[PDB]
Amino acid sequence: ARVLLVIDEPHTDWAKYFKGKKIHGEIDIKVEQAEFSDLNLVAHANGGFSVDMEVLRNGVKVVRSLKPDFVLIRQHAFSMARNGDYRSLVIGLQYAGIPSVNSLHSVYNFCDKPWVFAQMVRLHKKLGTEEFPLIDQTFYPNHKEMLSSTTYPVVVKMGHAHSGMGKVKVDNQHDFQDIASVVALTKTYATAEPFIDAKYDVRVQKIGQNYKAYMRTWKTLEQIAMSDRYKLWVDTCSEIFGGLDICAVEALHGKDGRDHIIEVVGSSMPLIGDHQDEDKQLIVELVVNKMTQA
Amino acid sequence: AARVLLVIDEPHTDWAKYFKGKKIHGEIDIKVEQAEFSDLNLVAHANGGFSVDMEVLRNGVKVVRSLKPDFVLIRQHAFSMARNGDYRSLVIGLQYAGIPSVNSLHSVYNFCDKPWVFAQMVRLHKKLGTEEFPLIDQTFYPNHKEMLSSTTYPVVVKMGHAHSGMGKVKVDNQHDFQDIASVVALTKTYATAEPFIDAKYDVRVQKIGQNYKAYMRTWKLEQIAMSDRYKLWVDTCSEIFGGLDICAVEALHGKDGRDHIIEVVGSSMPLIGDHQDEDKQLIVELVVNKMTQA
Amino acid sequence: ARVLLVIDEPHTDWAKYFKGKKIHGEIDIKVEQAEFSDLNLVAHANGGFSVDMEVLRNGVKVVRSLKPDFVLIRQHAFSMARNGDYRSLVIGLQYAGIPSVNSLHSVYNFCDKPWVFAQMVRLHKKLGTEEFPLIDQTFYPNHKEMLSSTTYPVVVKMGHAHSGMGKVKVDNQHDFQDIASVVALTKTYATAEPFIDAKYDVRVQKIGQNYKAYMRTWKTLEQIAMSDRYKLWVDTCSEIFGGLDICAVEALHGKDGRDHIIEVVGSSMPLIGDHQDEDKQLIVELVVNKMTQA
Amino acid sequence: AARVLLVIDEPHTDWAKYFKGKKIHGEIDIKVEQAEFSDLNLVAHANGGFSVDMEVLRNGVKVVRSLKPDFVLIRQHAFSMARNGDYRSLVIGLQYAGIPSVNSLHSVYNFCDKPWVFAQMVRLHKKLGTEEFPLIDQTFYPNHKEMLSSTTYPVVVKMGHAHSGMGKVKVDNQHDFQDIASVVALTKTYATAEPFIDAKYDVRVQKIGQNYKAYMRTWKLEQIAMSDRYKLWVDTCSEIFGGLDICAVEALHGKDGRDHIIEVVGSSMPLIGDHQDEDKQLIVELVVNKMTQA
Ligand SMILES: Nc1ncnc2c1ncn2[C@@H]1O[C@H](COP(=O)(O)OP(=O)(O)OP(=O)(O)O)[C@@H](O)[C@H]1O
Ligand SMILES: Nc1ncnc2c1ncn2[C@@H]1O[C@H](COP(=O)(O)OP(=O)(O)OP(=O)(O)O)[C@@H](O)[C@H]1O
Ligand SMILES: Nc1ncnc2c1ncn2[C@@H]1O[C@H](COP(=O)(O)OP(=O)(O)OP(=O)(O)O)[C@@H](O)[C@H]1O
Ligand SMILES: Nc1ncnc2c1ncn2[C@@H]1O[C@H](COP(=O)(O)OP(=O)(O)OP(=O)(O)O)[C@@H](O)[C@H]1O
Ligand SMILES: [Ca+2]
Ligand SMILES: [Ca+2]
Ligand SMILES: [Ca+2]
Ligand SMILES: [Ca+2]
Repeated sequence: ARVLLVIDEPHTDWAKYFKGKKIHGEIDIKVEQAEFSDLNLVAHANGGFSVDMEVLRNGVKVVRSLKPDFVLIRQHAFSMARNGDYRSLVIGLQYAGIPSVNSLHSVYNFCDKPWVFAQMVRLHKKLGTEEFPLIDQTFYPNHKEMLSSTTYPVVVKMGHAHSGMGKVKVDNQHDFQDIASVVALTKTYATAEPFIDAKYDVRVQKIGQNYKAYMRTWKTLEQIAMSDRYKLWVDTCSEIFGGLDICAVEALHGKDGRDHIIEVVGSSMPLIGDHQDEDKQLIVELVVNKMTQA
Repeated sequence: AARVLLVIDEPHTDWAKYFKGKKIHGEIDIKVEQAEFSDLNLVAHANGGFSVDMEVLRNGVKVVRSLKPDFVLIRQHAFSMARNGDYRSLVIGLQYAGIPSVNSLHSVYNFCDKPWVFAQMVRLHKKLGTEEFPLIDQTFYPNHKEMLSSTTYPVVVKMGHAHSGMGKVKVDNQHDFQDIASVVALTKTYATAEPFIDAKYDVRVQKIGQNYKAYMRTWKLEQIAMSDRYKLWVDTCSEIFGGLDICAVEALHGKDGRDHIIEVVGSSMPLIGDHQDEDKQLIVELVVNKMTQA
Repeated sequence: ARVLLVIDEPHTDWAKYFKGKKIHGEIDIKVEQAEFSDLNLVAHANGGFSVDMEVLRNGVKVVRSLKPDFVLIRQHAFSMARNGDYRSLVIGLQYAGIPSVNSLHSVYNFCDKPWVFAQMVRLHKKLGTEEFPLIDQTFYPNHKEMLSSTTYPVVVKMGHAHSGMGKVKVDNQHDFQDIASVVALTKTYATAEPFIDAKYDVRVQKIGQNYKAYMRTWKTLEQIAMSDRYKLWVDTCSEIFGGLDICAVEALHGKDGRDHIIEVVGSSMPLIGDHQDEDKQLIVELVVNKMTQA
Repeated sequence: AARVLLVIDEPHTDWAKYFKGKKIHGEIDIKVEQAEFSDLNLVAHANGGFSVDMEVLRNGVKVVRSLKPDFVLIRQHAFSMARNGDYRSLVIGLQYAGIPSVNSLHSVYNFCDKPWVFAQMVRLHKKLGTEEFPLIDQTFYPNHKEMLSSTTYPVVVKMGHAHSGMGKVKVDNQHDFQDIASVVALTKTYATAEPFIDAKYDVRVQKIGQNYKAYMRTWKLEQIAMSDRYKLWVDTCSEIFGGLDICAVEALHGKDGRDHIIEVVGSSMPLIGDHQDEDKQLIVELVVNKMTQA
């Protein structure tokens, strides 16, 4: 039986979602699940390797080792918040040669938001604003370059973090200077972009060959029909770093009728709307299909 | 043989000139070496041996001068959470070597966490009461997780340990407070929140040895007469951590007539007003007296 | 009833050890226990404050808040190992004005081993080697000063860590250089001291007015009679940073008959030998006595 | 108008002199700006605008020169875990700005974690086999907790990501391995362990564009003829991360006749031997050709 390690929080019972799924209608799939914080590993160039997972057995913490044949990463591999760095585990998994969704290569390169955004910048130069309306954004390697903004208000996004973390709205120059000094204390990079007075925002997702668009109506659901414009946004983004099996594009719709793409997320993208259960099943088949190629 | 005094301060002030002619016991001369924390390193041995190394430029080449200070005057901040502002190990090394200092190395070390210093002031307020020691209301958060709200707005949030306005922001409402806490998380350190004071002017009461002065500066200059009120503020504060030879107390004077003590500063306090020259001579006198005792 | 917060691992049931103890034979003591990693807090200058403890209730993680009237710290407040920094909690407790054993002031100043060692260096200059045989040791603020050792082998101790962590034996110059480069990666201070070929080592402890000496026979019990020589070692060390209620002195006995004091530990000192249960009871009375003064 | 080339390298080499006279399409001139990572900063905008700022000394004052490179040649390491050796955000910024480079910014970024690079070599060994690609046996540890033992001694432990011998130690036995792991914990990063090779000599096979050279250096120099064996090592490695215009493979030759590939280097590879001058001209040629394509 093939062993699948799924790195996600306990809320979703992936074992139950993969129950009965087989590779070539004959080989069974054993699902192992845990969060990055409860994992460790050792990998050898000769191919030998082990993944150690801390779990609870009869009220006591124990370590059980496994050897995944495949991995599904649903959690962020990196966050500049304390204790949120698991890049070394991603490196170890690649070192062990274990296949993954999304690919370990893409997961590693997704560990710096501005690095991913740089990929969108290139796509925007290539496609033009009409087809790919990337929001204006400025990147500062560190606080020394954060002197001013030519327009206000702007949204400052500090380092690499998720779920609203490290993000603030700045209304004037004096406050921008105060915020830049806070960036100094984070000792990392930051970006600034025009604040969009949004009527609503839109997220276009792509799991395998399945698409869905959702309208979400400052720091914040109804589904909407896919359009070829939306399809292009996510299709082109899904091509970076060798290809993203699970990804989505976030855009803000201004009260002036303009769209502004502000981010592309990877295999850790949250499932939203009234069809989350369906999305999990779609993820299962994609994983199953990917595992079949081995 | 002359007694060597190391002054840690920027070059602007020529302490050698100010100490020129000064003698210990009217016979022993004083040799003045001066450098900034960034130009220093050292090695100390439990047996008493040590060397304070000063990096200097010679014939366009980086060379090192080895000194054995008999005493040290510290005029720069020993710590800042901004990149490369950490000189705590030098303070540790100077104490390891047993070198006497102004202010004391013990107090300098304990002054490296603003809230730790504020904690002493909290104790003094509990003891003396509001009328005599009007300490501003303040809240300490070990980390961003406890920053949920503020009973009153606007507030001034001060992040970690930093100087010259760095990491200090004015928050006007609850939602903004939340966004600011999401950024505190990127600093990975503590923070405090205190009521924003609509000040009419702020006052700073300084004490150098036995010389007192008071200055009035009217959101981030006139000398005024000392009062027994002011004298009590600085006399009380000057006693913490075994005693501060040089220190000052900063208080904001609200428009409703209330005073709010917001900070106590050590030997790094900047010299201000039309008596800076006199203050420097006063420091010279204080140090020579401290040096005489050894 | 007075609330006592004991910060220690779960192995010891402090509630059971404090069961029945009363202040003035009438006031009861409610014992709360948890580790630094499961705690957080908020403190206000006006005296208001809360300590939040994460615990498990029916298999789920919950937060219950308390307001300790006193604290007993049996765990290290700082370790440079990942996620081992709880200095901000110690700062918060002092900010809230909560009494402790050992004192919060001493616990804070014990967060840098070389800073504590500097205190022993001063005691050695004062008492002399015959009475206080402090081991030779060299302090490096950073790796740039770690060039060589005049004798080998030596023991290199990196940064601030416990239970053998960060400590290695270096036999020659080339290896010393390799180790110094490792120090560069820790980006912190380090010390080097002669390697003692020890017949055995000795630890002299002092809990309140109770003393005990233990012989422990490279990186490693039988009790031994207190002597006035041993008593002097711990008595003098127990006086630093305003006084240590719980502390011990570690010394190595060379095969050449010389003793070498290498460290002084605080209220987190481990209980050893066949009288640990007794030591816990002695700790209880000291705490009870200390609490009675409030 | 001339095309601007920014060379990131130490001053020792005068790339302006080597590029002097070179022209793109025989008509367009090349302007050479040169600086070290430590002297650079930048700001990049999604709209294409950007500025690479070079700090320089003018009339004894620190001033900034703003440049807009059309291409960049990177000859220095972009990352080191030693204090202030982190220039990853500059690499991110140069890509954000869309500036073409040698080696590619993508490969430079992915080369910032030695084991991540080694993981690619692991893959190549699995594919080509030992006879053609003799990759040394190596073990990857995400952190110190998994470092428990080594099947064979002595071993060479390499900590985190650093250069010029930094963080690399030779361990001769099990107990020492444990002590070394206790220090890895202070580095708070990953480490690898590989068999110590009792080498007779080591070889480095380099590839600059289409020019190959091989050098023999006989525990931490003669040119030899290229072989199809050597050509295959560097040709294979030169293909990772989309292709390496400049790279080299380091292999240790054991006394038992076995070869052990221990490392692949990128555009920062030092120039060695009696053909350094020629190698520089070869790099000039390679860059001019890459610049011609734009
Ligand atoms: N330029 C902007 N103008 C207006 N609102 C913005 C802007 N950027 C972000 N926001 C708001 O802030 C929210 C959070 O920001 P964003 O989506 O960039 O970060 P995040 O959700 O923390 O990122 P991650 O996907 O890593 O979790 C957005 O969903 C949106 O409501
Ligand atoms: N609660 C407050 N209300 C209004 N203004 C404040 C308040 N706290 C600080 N300020 C203003 O900010 C200025 C600087 O803040 P503060 O003195 O606390 O820090 P700092 O100057 O950065 O510290 P340091 O003295 O270390 O350099 C004060 O002089 C005052 O003008
Ligand atoms: N100079 C030395 N010579 C020989 N052995 C030494 C020396 N220093 C330490 N050791 C050995 O290493 C052990 C651990 O070192 P040490 O006691 O200094 O650190 P630790 O126990 O990690 O400190 P902590 O008390 O913070 O837990 C000692 O108990 C002793 O066996
Ligand atoms: N397994 C090994 N056995 C014996 N010697 C080794 C081994 N690994 C490395 N060395 C020696 O150490 C030298 C330097 O190590 P290595 O090239 O791995 O790192 P480095 O030079 O620090 O890295 P970089 O190339 O980034 O600067 C090698 O040239 C070789 O002489
Ligand atoms: Ca988002
Ligand atoms: Ca101030
Ligand atoms: Ca010890
Ligand atoms: Ca090398």
